[PDB]
Amino acid sequence: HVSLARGEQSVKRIKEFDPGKDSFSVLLLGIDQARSDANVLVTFNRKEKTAKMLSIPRDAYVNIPGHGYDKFTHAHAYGGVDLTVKTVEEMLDIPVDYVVESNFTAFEDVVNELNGVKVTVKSDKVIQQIKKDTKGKVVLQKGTHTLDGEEALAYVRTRKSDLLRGQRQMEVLSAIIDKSKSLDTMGQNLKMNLSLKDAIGLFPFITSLKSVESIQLTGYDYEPAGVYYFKLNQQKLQEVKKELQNDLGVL
Ligand SMILES: [Cl-]
Repeated sequence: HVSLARGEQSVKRIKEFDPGKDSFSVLLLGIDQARSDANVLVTFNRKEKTAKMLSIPRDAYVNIPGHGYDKFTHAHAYGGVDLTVKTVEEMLDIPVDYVVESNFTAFEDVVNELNGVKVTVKSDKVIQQIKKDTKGKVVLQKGTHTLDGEEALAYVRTRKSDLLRGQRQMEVLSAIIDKSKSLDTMGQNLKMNLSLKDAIGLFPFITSLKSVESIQLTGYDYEPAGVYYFKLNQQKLQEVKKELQNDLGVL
């Protein structure tokens, strides 16, 4: 039961947060000192019953408070969950109400604890890269199949120096929600700033959204000195912030 050192509620919030029944956000972090490979923010509009997913690029060039501009991924390295939460709140200028961190092991247990997740594979390029990544232990086929954790894991790690990987992560995560609604878990290696009891209460809601939507931060390669960063498009960032603050109903 993690507790951000930032207190009872996000410092980004002006009014008092209802535990509770009003709009909120969740940061998912997957690791695998150390760096986060999965970086997905979800905002949940209560009144609308809608959700918005955003993957923060591993290499996004952002200010890490107390550390200067750097790759987004290093935040969790320099300061763990709390530093990363700060970085996201500073960068997106929204409250991050909940965070859940996990290694990809816990991830794999979840998937076939659910008896696999539905995923429609479409690309031979992808089938091949996984084939090679895994030295043939994992071999996907085209079309709609139910993957087990090993297969889902491999799908979610595959990577050509940027992200589309984030797109695969959001794809499987929404698949997990879907597969979960047709029935702790646990629920074991998840570290959250949430109690399981509280978590359980959010499930009904999370599990009956009227729609899910992905958003995307666009940008460009910035390689000052053979060090790779993804420079964010500032106009797109501002738009995204404005859309996020709305869902949350802040500002
Ligand atoms: Cl695919």
